[PDB]
Amino acid sequence: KVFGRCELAAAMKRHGLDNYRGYSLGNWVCAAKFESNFNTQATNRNTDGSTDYGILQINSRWWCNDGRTPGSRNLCNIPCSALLSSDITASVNCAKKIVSDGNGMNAWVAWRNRCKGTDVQAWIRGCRL
Ligand SMILES: [Cl-]
Ligand SMILES: [Cl-]
Ligand SMILES: [Cl-]
Ligand SMILES: [Cl-]
Ligand SMILES: [Cl-]
Ligand SMILES: [Cl-]
Ligand SMILES: [Cl-]
Ligand SMILES: [Cl-]
Ligand SMILES: [Cl-]
Ligand SMILES: [Cl-]
Ligand SMILES: [Cl-]
Ligand SMILES: [Cl-]
Ligand SMILES: [N+]
Ligand SMILES: [N+]
Ligand code: NA
Ligand code: NA
Ligand code: NA
Ligand code: NA
Ligand code: NA
Repeated sequence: KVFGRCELAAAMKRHGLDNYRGYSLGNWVCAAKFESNFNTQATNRNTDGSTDYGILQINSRWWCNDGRTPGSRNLCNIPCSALLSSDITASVNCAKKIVSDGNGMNAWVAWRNRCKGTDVQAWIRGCRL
């Protein structure tokens, strides 16, 4: 599924991501924009052989099982495919774990490089939330 911007904002809020660990909703929408362009089915292979899955490009090195990332963990206790669903529940639950791991949203390199410090409220501006 390719979400609309306000549609994704609403779904993220529904699932308790808004202000989670102090990160406003626009931070999360911005991260999703640059990780996946709001496409739940996005996948990307990393140099290390891990793969990133879903709207927040959650990595199989630590967070999910895909059966083909040697030496990896599955700390969200989910198949990586669950992260591609039109329903964002599994991505949101796993993101909450990731952002609580110590480095906040810096876990998402694209957030650090493209969202951090910017006017992230623009990503939710206009939305009925
Ligand atoms: Cl929109
Ligand atoms: Cl957009
Ligand atoms: Cl915001
Ligand atoms: Cl894996
Ligand atoms: Cl694996
Ligand atoms: Cl393969
Ligand atoms: Cl493996
Ligand atoms: Cl594990
Ligand atoms: Cl699995
Ligand atoms: Cl959803
Ligand atoms: Cl933080
Ligand atoms: Cl940018
Ligand atoms: N919010
Ligand atoms: N990785
Ligand atoms: Na689509
Ligand atoms: Na992989
Ligand atoms: Na894994
Ligand atoms: Na894969
Ligand atoms: Na999901």
